Amino acid sequence: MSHHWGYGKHNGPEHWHKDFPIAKGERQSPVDIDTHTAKYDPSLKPLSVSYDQATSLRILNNGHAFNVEFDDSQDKAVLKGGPLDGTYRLIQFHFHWGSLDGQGSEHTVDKKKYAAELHLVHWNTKYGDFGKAVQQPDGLAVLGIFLKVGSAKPGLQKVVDVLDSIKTKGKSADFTNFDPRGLLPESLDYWTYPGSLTTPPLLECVTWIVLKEPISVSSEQVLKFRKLNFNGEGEPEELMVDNWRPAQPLKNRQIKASFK
Ligand SMILES: [Zn+2]
Repeated sequence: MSHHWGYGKHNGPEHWHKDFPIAKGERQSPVDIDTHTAKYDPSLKPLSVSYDQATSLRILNNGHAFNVEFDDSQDKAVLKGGPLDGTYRLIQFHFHWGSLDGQGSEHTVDKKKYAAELHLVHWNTKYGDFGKAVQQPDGLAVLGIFLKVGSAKPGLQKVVDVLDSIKTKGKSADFTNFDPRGLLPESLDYWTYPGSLTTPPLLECVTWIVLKEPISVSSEQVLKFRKLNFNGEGEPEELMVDNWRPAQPLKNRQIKASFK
């Protein structure tokens, strides 16, 4: 039901729903947006992004995606807007990329749909424990930045350069002195909705902040993301693409967008 295609089991995993008792509730997908099904929220205090002090450490490929870890022993990469439930520091981020240039980003706004997206994960520091944040509806906060193909993104070059060295899962690479400022789009608009299974356990600990301004990346850049593998080294070649699940009906998604 409601699953003609699912990332995992071809027509949607049944065992998943029966393995997680919490399936008693309603949530599968992180978000699903419609211009009509989205409610604007007042010009409350914007999201203060302070990651000029962000210190990247390492980049790692773990089968389903490739993550770059930042240090948060101090308030290096900080994100907090007005009324919220904590300060969410940046710990890592990864990119989404669909096999076809007209899919992959997810978070489809009525008719939207992009080939790629940048997903930055922030963790609520006031509980001093990432797993504790996972056990909280507001425990995490993530930034979703759509990627559109066209003009090249000079700031993206850094990660594109190292993609070939993180091709297969299991291997790691040093990735220090990275600045996320080079990833900034033009307009800073966003949607804000708590997301589901965007985490190991089937729960809604994530707060999705999806930017309405997609960044411009070039074909040469996006093509190199398609060079990554799900497999490890010395394993049957598979291309790290899509890695996303179809969006869900009003059966537990209603969108809000807090901006002037
Ligand atoms: Zn993601």
